[PDB]
Amino acid sequence: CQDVVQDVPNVDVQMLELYDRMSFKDIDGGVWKQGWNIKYDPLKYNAHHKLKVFVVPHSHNDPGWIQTFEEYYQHDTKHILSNALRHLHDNPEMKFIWAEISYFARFYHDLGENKKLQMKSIVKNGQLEFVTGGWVMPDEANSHWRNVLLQLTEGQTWLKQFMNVTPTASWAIDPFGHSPTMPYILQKSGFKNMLIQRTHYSVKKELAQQRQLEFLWRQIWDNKGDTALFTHMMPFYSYDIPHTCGPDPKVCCQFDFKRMGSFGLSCPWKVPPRTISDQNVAARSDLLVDQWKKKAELYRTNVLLIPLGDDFRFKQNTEWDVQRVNYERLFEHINSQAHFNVQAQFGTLQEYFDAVHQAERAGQAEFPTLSGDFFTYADRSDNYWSGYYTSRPYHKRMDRVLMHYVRAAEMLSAWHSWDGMARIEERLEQARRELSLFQHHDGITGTAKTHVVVDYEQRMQEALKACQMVMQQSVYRLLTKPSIYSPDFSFSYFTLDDSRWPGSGVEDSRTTIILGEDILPSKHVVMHNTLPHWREQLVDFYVSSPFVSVTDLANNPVEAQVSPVWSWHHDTLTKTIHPQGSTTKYRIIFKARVPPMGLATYVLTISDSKPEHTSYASNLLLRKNPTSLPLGQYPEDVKFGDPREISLRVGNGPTLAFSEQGLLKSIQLTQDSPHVPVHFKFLKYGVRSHGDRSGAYLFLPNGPASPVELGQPVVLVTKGKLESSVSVGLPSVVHQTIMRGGAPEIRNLVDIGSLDNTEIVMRLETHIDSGDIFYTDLNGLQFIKRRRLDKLPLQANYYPIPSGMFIEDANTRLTLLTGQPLGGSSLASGELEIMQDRRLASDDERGLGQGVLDNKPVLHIYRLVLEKVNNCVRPSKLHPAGYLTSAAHKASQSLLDPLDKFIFAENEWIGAQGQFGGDHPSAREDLDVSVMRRLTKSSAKTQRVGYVLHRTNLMQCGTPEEHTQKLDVCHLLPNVARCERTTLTFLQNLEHLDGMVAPEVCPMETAAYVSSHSS
Ligand SMILES: CN1C(=O)[C@H](O)[C@H](O)[C@H]1CN[C@@H](CO)c1ccccc1
Ligand SMILES: *[C@@H]1O[C@H](CO)[C@@H](O)[C@H](O)[C@H]1NC(C)=O
Ligand SMILES: [Zn+2]
Repeated sequence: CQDVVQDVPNVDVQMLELYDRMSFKDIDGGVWKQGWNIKYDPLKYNAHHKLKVFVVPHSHNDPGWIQTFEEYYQHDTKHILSNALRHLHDNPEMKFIWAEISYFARFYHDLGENKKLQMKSIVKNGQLEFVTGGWVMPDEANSHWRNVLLQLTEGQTWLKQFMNVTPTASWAIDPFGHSPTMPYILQKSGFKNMLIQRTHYSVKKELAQQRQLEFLWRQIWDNKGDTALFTHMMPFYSYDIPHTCGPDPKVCCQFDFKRMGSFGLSCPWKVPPRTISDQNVAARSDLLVDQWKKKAELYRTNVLLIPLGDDFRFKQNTEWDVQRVNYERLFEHINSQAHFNVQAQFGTLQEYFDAVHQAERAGQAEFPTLSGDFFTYADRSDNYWSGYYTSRPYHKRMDRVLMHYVRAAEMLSAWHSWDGMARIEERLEQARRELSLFQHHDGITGTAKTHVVVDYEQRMQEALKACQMVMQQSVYRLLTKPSIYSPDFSFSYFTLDDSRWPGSGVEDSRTTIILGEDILPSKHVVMHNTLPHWREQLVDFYVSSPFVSVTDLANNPVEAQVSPVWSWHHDTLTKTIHPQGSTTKYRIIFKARVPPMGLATYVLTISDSKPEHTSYASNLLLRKNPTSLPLGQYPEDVKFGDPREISLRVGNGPTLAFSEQGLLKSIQLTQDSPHVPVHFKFLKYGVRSHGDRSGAYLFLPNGPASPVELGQPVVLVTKGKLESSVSVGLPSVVHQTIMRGGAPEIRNLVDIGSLDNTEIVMRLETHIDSGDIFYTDLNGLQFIKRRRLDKLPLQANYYPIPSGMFIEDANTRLTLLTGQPLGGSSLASGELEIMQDRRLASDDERGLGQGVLDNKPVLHIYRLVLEKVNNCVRPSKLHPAGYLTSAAHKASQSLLDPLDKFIFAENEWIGAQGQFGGDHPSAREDLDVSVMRRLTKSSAKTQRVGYVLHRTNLMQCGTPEEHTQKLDVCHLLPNVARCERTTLTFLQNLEHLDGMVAPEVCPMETAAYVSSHSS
């Protein structure tokens, strides 16, 4: 195993180092506005060294943006694909690349057999080539790596089955900035090349000057370079035709033959395209070849990529003709005029890469090595695209919830083979596809129109319901005596209970367990643990009486706590935000202990009075002018008092102090230790009143944030033996700090209401001497060092926070883990901040054509981990990575993959069993079974089950935590007959494994295995 901590990789370009050195000056470079006037030696090219030019027709098809997926499919994409089929069939030298398999699958399944066969033939023959082959072309900022893999696998599995192809070149022309998580997954999915486009205009200029636009992109910790993937960065402002032929868009636009008038298009540079004729072809070729030769100067080989396309291009028959015929006339002239020393043709992306590497092998170029990322993107001036790290935060959080329900549903149902009548494969396919669709760079990014956002939400809601149906059928099967098991596949044996989604105060949707002497004495509940290690975790249920006690299925008493059910209401009468307590339902909380990848059953039982093993929380309402708060049968009266500082400690964990406004002020780790200043504060950013306006994409604040005026907010303190909390009703935010004996959990119920042109930020203020350094994660996969740069505007120092961020000095670290991707930064030493929501009246001129005024209440969740790190083995000051501790990693897992909770629906569960998976290996804490997926239907003689295994890297801080069992996924199911290592998409076998044993993976590695079973 490579050491990912102690060896700083030696690379030609390291992006944090490059950032430190660059000036980022935005000067007018001429026709290439963000570059310089390119010059070339006309004599570079000659009879023995020609420029080989590949013109690659393409059509960027967004799976939802201004229209829904289906509206675009009906109005544009079905015609593009239909006419591609006809035009490529009829013109054998014409070529076309296709990226978005969600659309291609929608189209293909509507084709007659005659046309399916024509389509297979133009793919087989190389005229139509798929690039990447994902369901979509995903966002790279907000997306979790698990879901990037999911959507890649969904599209590539479809391509292998129906088109018999697996792309090895990736095409990512539109995500707003780019992440090294992409080459990481792609290189472990068989890819050999990838292309990116949207990177900061200063980076394009800098890399172009050094001919470093093509590079071997390796991970920031990778000393050897085995993760490296060849990458092509496009050099110019856009992937459209004006910005892809060469440096001067006034010239390139004359070669977009759709822009002549009848198509309702024109050239902003005021010179139209002209049809190519025998009389003008020489002149036109001399303009175009000059553009090509200038572009060629920015790259190292004599092979040149010229994309030819734009959004939803190549629709009309007349458009296919006008592009193809004019380019054929140019190629014929250019290729026949020796003085140009060019050979130009239509080509595919793979053709371009193959020729580049032929040039490399011929010794004509060596490519530089690069590590780091390409955030935060700016396309011009100070227009940094950090706004979309937060836009539509409700769906950003929904993404993480569905991420987990997909994994759990696929896992739970993988243990058995299911009859076709069970509709298990059917429901899982719908769930995977709706989640995969939302990875699109207008989905999770929150940059689609209101009605399109609604479509994605409805689609995800259907996916959640599909997951629940699969999960609960699976649980009933796994925990019922087999000779009693009698499934109705439409029936709800269990309902899922989820405490954090949509969340209290977002949707009243949790069911109460209704118990009573005259109705039902007891109720079975079941917890599922998707992680491959034993887990204890507090779980809570709503119940109809405070007098409930908990047992396991051996009837052992389990300690429980009952609290009230509290909801916060904006009282239009008193103009206050204050809590109301239920008089009919209560919360019961207890510790569930669940096997690795397993299930555990508990029983809740009512009695007429306080049970022995159930305690009751006290509740203290702090506000001047209190009124009574009756709580039904709840046995402890609520106490009242004026606002005041408070301190709490659960178990033997940290002691937290709060301000009289209910916000954290300090954490004391142990009985002896200092009360370390850790202050939560809410602030607001506004919008500029002159110049460019913030919108869905751009963050353009009118200065540093200003404190939210809090007034005298109402504070609720609930204190229990198992769980305590402080909750406060702030303007736009009900802010809750929850304590269960370790790192606190923070929940924010965020309702920005009608505050237009406002972004609400949550900031932490500490005395950690972090300087200008902070750490943020990429796609939930790795933590990258950031350096705050005062030479850049505030918005440029915002980065994606897809799952976590931290600051540290020599002794102390604070980590904030998230349950949803949001934007954030560290704008001064000792600070962390993370945006909660943003409501923007204006459009930001990127094509969306609206502000963001469709906000809705969202429950954001966090864990907050303050730790001593002076004893940890940390990377050197020059290493570009950072690593979590054990506690912070577990805290992240608690947010993203909690225990699932199931309530038995019927009155009696005959044949119920107490546990499943007690004999599953409890793997080392840095290892996860990220994916468990049965890959065969029940008719297959040889069953196959796929696993994706991910090992993270946790700091060594002198806490052994030792003795664990080896996890061999190939023996999780009986009668194993074969075990293979595969690509992460399961589509290619890489290694046949001795003794049918899957080896565990190295830190920061991810592997896939498929076990085969003869049963
Ligand atoms: C920023 N964008 C998005 O959010 C979409 O994904 C779209 O493809 C892309 C914009 N494409 C450009 C054209 O190349 C465009 C710009 C304005 C209006 C229409 C399209
Ligand atoms: C699938 O593709 C491979 C590529 O080499 C080929 O050998 C095989 O015959 C193809 N299967 C078909 C044509 O169905
Ligand atoms: Zn796009």
